[PDB]
Amino acid sequence: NADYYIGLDMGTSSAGWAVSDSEYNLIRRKGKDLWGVRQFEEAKTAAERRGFRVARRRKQRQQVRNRLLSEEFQNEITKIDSGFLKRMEDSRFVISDKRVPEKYTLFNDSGYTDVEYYNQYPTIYHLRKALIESNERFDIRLVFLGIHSLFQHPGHFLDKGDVDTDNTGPEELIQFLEDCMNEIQISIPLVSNQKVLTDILTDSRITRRDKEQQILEILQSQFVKVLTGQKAKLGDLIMEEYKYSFSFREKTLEEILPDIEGVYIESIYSLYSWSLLNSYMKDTLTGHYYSYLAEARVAAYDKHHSDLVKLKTLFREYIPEEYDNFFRKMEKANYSHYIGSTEYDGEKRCRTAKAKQEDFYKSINKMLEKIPECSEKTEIQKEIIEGTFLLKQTGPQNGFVPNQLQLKELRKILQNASKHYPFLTEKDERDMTAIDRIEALFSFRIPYYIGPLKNTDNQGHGWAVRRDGHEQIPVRPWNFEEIIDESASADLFIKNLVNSCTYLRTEKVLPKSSLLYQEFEVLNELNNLFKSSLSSYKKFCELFGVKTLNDTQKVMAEQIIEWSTVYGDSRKFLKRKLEDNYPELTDQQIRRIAGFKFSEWGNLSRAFLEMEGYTIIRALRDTQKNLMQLLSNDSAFAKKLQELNDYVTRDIWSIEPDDLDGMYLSAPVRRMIWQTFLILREVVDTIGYSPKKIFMEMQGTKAIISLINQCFPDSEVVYVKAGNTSDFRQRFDIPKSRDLNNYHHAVDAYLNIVVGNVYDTDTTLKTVKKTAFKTSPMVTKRTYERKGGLADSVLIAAKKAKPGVHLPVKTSDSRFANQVSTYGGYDNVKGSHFFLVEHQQKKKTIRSIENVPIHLKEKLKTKEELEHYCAQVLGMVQPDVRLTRIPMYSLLLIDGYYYYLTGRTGGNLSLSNAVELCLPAKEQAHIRMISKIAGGRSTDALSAEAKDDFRKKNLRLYDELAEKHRSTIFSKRKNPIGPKLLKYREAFVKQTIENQCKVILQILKLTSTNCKTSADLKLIGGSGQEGVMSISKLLRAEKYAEFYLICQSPSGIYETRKNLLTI
DNA sequence: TGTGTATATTGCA
RNA sequence: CAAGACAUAGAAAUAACCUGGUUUGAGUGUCUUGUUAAUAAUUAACAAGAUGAGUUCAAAUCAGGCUCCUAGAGAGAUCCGAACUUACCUUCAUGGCGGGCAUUGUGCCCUU
DNA sequence: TGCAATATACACAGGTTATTTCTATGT
Repeated sequence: NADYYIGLDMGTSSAGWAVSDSEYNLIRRKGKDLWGVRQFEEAKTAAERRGFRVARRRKQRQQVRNRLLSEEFQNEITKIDSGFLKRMEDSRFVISDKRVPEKYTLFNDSGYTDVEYYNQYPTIYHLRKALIESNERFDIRLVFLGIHSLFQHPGHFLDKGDVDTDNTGPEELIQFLEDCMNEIQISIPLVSNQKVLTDILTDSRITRRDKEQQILEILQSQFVKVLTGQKAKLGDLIMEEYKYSFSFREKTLEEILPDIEGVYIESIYSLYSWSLLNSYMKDTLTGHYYSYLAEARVAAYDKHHSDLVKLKTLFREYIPEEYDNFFRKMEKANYSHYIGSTEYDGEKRCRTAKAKQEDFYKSINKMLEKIPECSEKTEIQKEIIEGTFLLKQTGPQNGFVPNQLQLKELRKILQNASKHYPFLTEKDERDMTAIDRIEALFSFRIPYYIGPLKNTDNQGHGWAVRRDGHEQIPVRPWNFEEIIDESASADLFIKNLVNSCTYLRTEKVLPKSSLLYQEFEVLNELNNLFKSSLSSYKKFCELFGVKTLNDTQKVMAEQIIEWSTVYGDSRKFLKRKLEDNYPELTDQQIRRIAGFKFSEWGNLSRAFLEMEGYTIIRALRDTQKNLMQLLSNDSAFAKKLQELNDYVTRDIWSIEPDDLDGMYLSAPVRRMIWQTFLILREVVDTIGYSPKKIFMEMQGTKAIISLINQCFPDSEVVYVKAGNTSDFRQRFDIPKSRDLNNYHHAVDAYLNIVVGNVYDTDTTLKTVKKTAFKTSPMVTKRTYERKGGLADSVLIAAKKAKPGVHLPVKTSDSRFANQVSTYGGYDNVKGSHFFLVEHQQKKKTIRSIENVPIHLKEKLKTKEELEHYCAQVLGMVQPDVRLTRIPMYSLLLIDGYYYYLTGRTGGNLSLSNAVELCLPAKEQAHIRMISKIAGGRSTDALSAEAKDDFRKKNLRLYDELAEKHRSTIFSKRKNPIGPKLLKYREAFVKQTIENQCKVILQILKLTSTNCKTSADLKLIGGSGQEGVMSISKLLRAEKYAEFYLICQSPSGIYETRKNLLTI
C-alpha cells in the first residue's frame, strides 16, 4: 500500500531504528509505535583472542622442544637417575600428589639433593659458568640442566649475526678491517681510534644515529652511515643505482652471499656482528668485556649482594627498629616482597608474588627519609636514580638477550661435554650427531610464512604444504625442507592474503604489474579520452631480447610477474623458481629480474578478464565501449558473469548468517550491522511490503551501503551527512540529553528520516516535534550467552582460593579439581547464561535462577543434562528445570520494576536498571549543560548573577530527581535512593558549583540503562559505589508479588512474558 | 574503561 | 605536479618469536629466655625476645577437545580451545509469536 | 545469631619480526 521509510542510527554499542510513512507519524503495528533502540555491547576484536592462540602454540612448541631435548639425554640420564625426567614433570604437586614421593624437584640422591645443588651453584648462571669454563667431567644431569635452562630462555631471534666465530677481541679483527685500502683510507683510522671506536659502537644505550655521527668525526658510501641499521648503498665497493641494498639488521651476509657474488669486502660484517653480541656484555670494573652471558650474570649477582649489605648496614646503624619490617617480613614492596620469599623465626618459606622494583625503589626512598644524610645514603640514592641498585637477573628487563649470545654457551657446554660423554658424537642415518640436533632444535623457529604445520580438521588457519608421502610425519629442523614444501607453502601464505576479484568472487586478483592487467588500465583511459601506463611490456622485452613480445613468451613473462610479486624479496624463492623451471636464462638475466620489484595487486582476476561472453579484455579493444555499461544489464557480458558464480545477491532474505566475512570489517562493526539486520528482517515481515527508503548514519561506510543494498533491492538507501541531524536539534529546539536516557538513539534514527527526504527532496514541524519528545521508543538490550575466558586468566593464591567458587587448575585431574585450596585456582568463574530450576529446600518447593558456566556450556544444553547438573554439582533436592536458557542481560519484571539480569554476585543476582528516566523537556537542556561544567568547563568565568541561578536550577533538579525516586516507577526498586537523596539534601546546597554538578551526573547514573546502576555520591556524603541493586538467587513466591521474564525479539514487536513463579 | 564477581560491611529482629 | 622513491604514524586480520608474569613446589633457617609437656637432664609443643639468609630453578599456563588404546594421575599429535552468529514456541516451515488504543511511570479495549 | 540488604575491591602485559588489506601526513 502506502510505502514507508526506515531510519537508522547505527553505533558500536547501540542501534536505533524508526519506521515512518511519507509524512512521519510512525507506523503502528501490533499496537506499538514502530521505533526503538536496540542496545548491545561493543564487540571484542580478535586481537586478544589471537594473543592466546599464538601463546598457546608457542607453549606447545616449547613443550615439544623440551621433550625432544630430553630424549637426546634420555638414555645417558637413565644410567644414574631413571626418574629425573619424570621428577621434573612432578613439580607443582605436593609430595603426596606426585608419582614418586620425593621431596626435592630435581636432585634426590643421597649425597646430592636440591639443598646441596644450590650450595654449589646458588644460581643457574653459576652452573653455566662452571659448564663453560671447567673442563672437568660434569654430571650429565647438571649438563642437561644448564642446557635445559638455555632452552627455557633462548633469547630473541632478531639480530642476524655469526655466533660461529671462535673468539676474537675488538683489537684483533679491527686489524683485518684496516686491510683492503682501496677506499679513501677510512679503514686505517679503525685502528687509530679503536679504543673510542670499539666502546662507542658497543655502547647499548647511545642512540644509533648519534653514535653514527660522532665516530666519523674521528675517521674523517662510507659504511659509517649503516651501523644504525638501514639500507646500504653500493656506491663505493669498487663498482650506485645497483644497490641491492643490504641492511645488516635485516639480512645475514651468508643470505646475501649469492647477492654480493660477482661484484671492506666481508670483515665489515664482523664489526657490526661484534656490536650486537657484546653491546650488553661490557664489564664495568675493568675495560674489557665478558665472554659469555653467564659470566656477566655472576658479576651482576655479586653486585646485588654488595648492594644488599649496604642496605642492611644502613638500616641497622640508623633505624634498627625498622630493620625487621623491611627485610625479615613480607609487606607491600619491601625487600621480601621484591625477592618474593622470606624465611624467619624458623617458619616455612613464604613464597608470594614478587614486587616490581619501581614500587620497591619507592619503598626505600620513603624508608631512608628517617635516616640523616650521610655518604652511604647519598650513594644508595644515586644508584636508585641510575637504576642499578639491587638488581635481579630474571625479569622484564631481559628483552635484549639474543639467541646468538645464548648459542655461544650452548656450543661451549656441548663441546665441553663431547670430551667426556661420547653419546653426543655418535652419528646417525643423516650423519648428524646429538649436538647437531640439539643446536638445530635451539635456534630453529618456524618462519612466519609457514604457519602451523598441521590441520587435524580443516577448521584452523594452517596452510603448510606437505610433500607427497610425508603426511603425518613430525617436522623437525632437519626434516623441515623435506616434509614441508617451503616454496609451495610460502606461495599460499601470500596468496591467502590477496584480495578477491571485484566482480567474480572465488579467484584472487592479478598483480597490478601483470601484463594483461597493465592493459586494462590503458583501455580504460582510452575510453575516458595519461595517469596510467603500459610499462611491463616496455620492461619485459629487454629481458627476452625481442622488442615485440610473442604469445609464447607472454605466458613466460606473466609467471615471472606473479613470482616477483608473491615472492617479493626473499631471493631463495624467486631464484629457485627460475633456475629449476627455466634454465634458459643466464646469470645476468636472473639478476636483472630481481633488479625490478613490483609487489602490488590489482582489482580484478585473470578468470574475469578472459570470460567468454559470446574474452572481456578484447571487448574494450574492438569498440569504444562505456566504462560501466559493458557489464550492465544492457549487455550479454553481465549474464555471463552470473553463470560463473551461482551465488545470488543478498543470499536469502531470511538467511544471511555470516555474509559480512571477508569484507575487512572490524568486529564492533560486524555486530553493529548484524543487529541492524535482525531488526529490519523483523519489520519488513511484520509489515506487508518493503520500505521505499532507508536512512542511516554512523570512510568504511561505502562497504556498508553496499551489502545492505543487496537487502531489499527496491529500497532507495540514503546516507545522511554527519552533523546534519545535530543542526536540526539546534535550529528546531530538540535537545539531546545523552546522560538522561537512550531515547535519542531512536530520535536520531527518527530525525534521520526527516533530514533525509528533505535534503534530497502543513504542520510538518509539529508532527516531528511531537514525535521527538515521545516516550514510545522500545528500548531492548541484546540478550546473549557470555563468551570469552572461562575465569580469570591467571591463577590466584591457594590461600585466597576456596572450593566450588574457584575453577581448579585442571578439572579432569583429581589432584587439582579436589584441592583448589592447595594448588590455587581461577577466580571469577564466568557463567554463560542462566536457567530456572524448581527444587525442594527446607522441605518447601521454591525456585532459583542458577547459571551455566562457560566451561560447561556445551554439555549442559538439554533439560535432562541440566537436571543432572543440579542434582550432583549444585546439590538440589528433586530438581525440575523449568527454563533451559535465560540469557545474560535478560529483561525481568520484578515487583513492577524492570531490570537486567547482568551477572551474579555470589549467592545473589546482579541487576541493572531497565527503566528509562523521563524529565521534562526544559530540564533536558540543563542536564546537557551540567555535563559540560563537570566535563572540564569552568564556572569561574561566569556572571556573578548567573551563578546563583546555577545553584537554584541545580537545586530544582535534585529536588525533582528526589521525587521520581519517591512516588513513581523508580520507587519500586530494590535498595531505593529517594530516602537517601533527601538525606544528603543539605550537602547539595553547601558545596561548590563544580562539585554539586558532579553528583547530579552521578545521580543520573542510577536511572541509565547503558551502565551498571551505581553512583559516586561521595561529595554529598554517601558512598562511591551507591545504589547497586541485587536480589537473592531464590525466587520465593511470597517474597515477590510478581517475577516475570519478558522475552522480546530484537525489534521488540513480539514479547513473551514467562511467569518465573509458575513457568 | 566498565563491570562481573567475590567479598565486605551494615544493621537488625 | 601528479606519479614515484620513500619515510614515519595508526588501524584490522594472520603467522612466527622474546621477556616475563602468575600459581604450586623445591632451594634443610639458627640461637636466647619463659611457660607447659612427655622423660637428670633432654626431646618436642607453645609464647615472647632476638638473629642470619635472600637474586634462581622445575612444572603448568583458558576448562578442555582430537588420534590411538585394550582405559591410565596412558601414549600420540603440536593443533582445535578467550573473535564473530542465536528472543520465544513448535510438524523445525519462506513457520508461528490474536486484533487494536494509549505512551511521565508500565496501562486499556475487543478476542482465544 | 545469624542474616538480608548494601557497599566494596579489582582484573596478565611490555616488546619484536613478516605479510596483506586501509588511512594519514610531509619528504
